Amino acid sequence: RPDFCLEPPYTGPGKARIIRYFYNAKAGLAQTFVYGGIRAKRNNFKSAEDALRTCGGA
Repeated sequence: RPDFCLEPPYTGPGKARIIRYFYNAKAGLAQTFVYGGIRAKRNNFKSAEDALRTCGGA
């Protein structure tokens, strides 16, 4: 699994409130979180399906 997949979600320093997805490795599912619009970490997807294809595991 890529190393970032186990990291908590990162809103970042931006003031926007955009709904993104992170891989929740303990649930084994994607979850939404609020993203501030800049300086993303890599556990940050535009869709559940992208989160699972990247981080769901072989």
